[PDB]
Amino acid sequence: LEEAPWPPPEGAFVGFVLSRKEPMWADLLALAAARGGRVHRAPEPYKALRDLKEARGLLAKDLSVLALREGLGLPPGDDPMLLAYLLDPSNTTPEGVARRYGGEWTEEAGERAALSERLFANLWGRLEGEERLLWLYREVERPLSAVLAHMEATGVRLDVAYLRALSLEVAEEIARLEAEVFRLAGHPFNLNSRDQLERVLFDELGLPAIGKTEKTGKRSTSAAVLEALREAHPIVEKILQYRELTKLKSTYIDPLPDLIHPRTGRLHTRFNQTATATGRLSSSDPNLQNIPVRTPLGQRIRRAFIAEEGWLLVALDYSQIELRVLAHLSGDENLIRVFQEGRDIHTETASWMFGVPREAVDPLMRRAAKTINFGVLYGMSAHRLSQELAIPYEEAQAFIERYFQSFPKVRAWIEKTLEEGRRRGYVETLFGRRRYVPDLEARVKSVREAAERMAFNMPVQGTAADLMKLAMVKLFPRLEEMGARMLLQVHDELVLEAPKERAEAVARLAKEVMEGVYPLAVPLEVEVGIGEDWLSAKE
DNA sequence: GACCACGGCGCC
DNA sequence: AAAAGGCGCCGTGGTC
Ligand SMILES: C#Cc1ccc(C#Cc2cn([C@H]3C[C@H](O)[C@@H](COP(=O)(O)OP(=O)(O)OP(=O)(O)O)O3)c(=O)[nH]c2=O)cc1
Ligand SMILES: [Mg+2]
Ligand SMILES: [Mg+2]
Ligand SMILES: [Mg+2]
Repeated sequence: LEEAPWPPPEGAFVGFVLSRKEPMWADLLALAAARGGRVHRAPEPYKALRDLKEARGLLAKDLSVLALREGLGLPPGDDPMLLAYLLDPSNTTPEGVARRYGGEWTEEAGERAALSERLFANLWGRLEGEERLLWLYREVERPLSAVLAHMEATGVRLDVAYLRALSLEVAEEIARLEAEVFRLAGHPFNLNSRDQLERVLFDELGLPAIGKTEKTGKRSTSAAVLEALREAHPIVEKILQYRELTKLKSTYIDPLPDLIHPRTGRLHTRFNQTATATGRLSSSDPNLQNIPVRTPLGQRIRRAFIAEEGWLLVALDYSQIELRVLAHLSGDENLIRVFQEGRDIHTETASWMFGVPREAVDPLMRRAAKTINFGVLYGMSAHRLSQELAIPYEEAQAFIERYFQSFPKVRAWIEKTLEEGRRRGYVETLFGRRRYVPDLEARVKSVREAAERMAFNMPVQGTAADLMKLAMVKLFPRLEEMGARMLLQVHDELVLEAPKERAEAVARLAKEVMEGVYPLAVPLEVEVGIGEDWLSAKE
């Protein structure tokens, strides 16, 4: 390429180098742009940012996030990563995409700029003819990246002093548990070490081993194994409680408070847009899509996520979402009838599980049933079901049989989906998002059958993902106009932040936009709650 | 210090 | 553990 002076022309492709991967924390080391066999390198990267109309290139969102941090409204535009991911969602890294589509991901801004332009040309040409993938790029993914940038740069408030106080309390409980565990073992050991614990449990206490680990074939000490051993020795229960507290303390209570950004006073995750096989987003550094909620200590941690003073959080969550999608994809009359009648599959399974009438099902009962409902849908074995519910094997077998016989077309849809996946080599969502599954043709049954479960799940989980993404795209401009904020997406859930005076109107609006995102053969319902913290905002 | 495979486990 | 699918992070034991 030929060196030309900064600034580049309009529509040029950017390349930039960060001191670290997280845009909210990085120093902008270098910045460059490329167009028309020219490369323009910027003397002063930060000042050079004021010269761009949009971030166009590999990882566009990240530079946009950094620009937003510095008070610059630089929106992300075309990004070759998005094109590659739509062509084949195994395209997840710039290193991989470069190797596959025509260059090398280096550590130099100018080469990265030239690389962005080359890759965009090639990938765009491969997208020609693919009208449905084109529709997803222009109407969903590309504008979505703008929305995600604003979400990352805005972040979410955390009650730091609360978490610190909670730490000290949980530290003391952990000490009680480990001390009791050592007493029962007769000696101390590293309780955090599953190799040491296995020896204690199965060699010293002579407990029966239940299962083996995958790669190394050791005797498993997982929660499920321990659960099976709960009656066998008093140490087991203590170990389960220890596992829960230390998981929560080391993963959330201790690290979160140290991640508060000095400028914003808030927590800033990254919303990774090309990271899953199904079209879901992922969240990292920190992951805020896996904040605890299910156990009492977990709920206490979730409370730490709060609104700015004078504002309220609004949480909206699609009802039974993948079941609704499955009703649309499969066309099962019975399943459609369920939703047109306003019924609840989770609640109904809960009624069976606990042996109570539908009217007498508490939220806890309904929620334990959700894990059962999807486990079965996506292929859980009778054996596992019987062990999870502590019922006889043949009772678990019966539940699974009735489950599919009551929704007769679901199995037909699965069979069609797999058949089509064998011929084409890929499966797709309602909007044409593809996932390649070559192992549908594998000659080893266990491999083929795992491939099959991956394959028929993808259209369902992926269609739900498409709907959520499209809804964020439609919702975002409305919120800006109302002076409200989009903070987090947790798969089928959105968390917003609204001025207290408008929290209610924002809630109503958001609900309507999400339920009407894309009319199906069944209604989409959204549960919405409002509160001063994340826990109270989901009731 | 930084990486890794692994088992394990938090959320959807 | 197990014929659920999809993620990212943690500590240990280990290397470099
Ligand atoms: C307390 C509690 C609690 C919270 C969440 C779950 C869960 C879940 C799962 C969700 N999913 C998919 C299908 C779900 O429809 C989708 C969204 O999860 P989620 O919002 O929790 O459930 P869903 O929408 O079906 O019902 P909802 O309670 O009406 O929201 O993610 C799974 O594939 N497997 C699961 O185990 C289980 C218990
Ligand atoms: Mg839901
Ligand atoms: Mg949800
Ligand atoms: Mg170490």
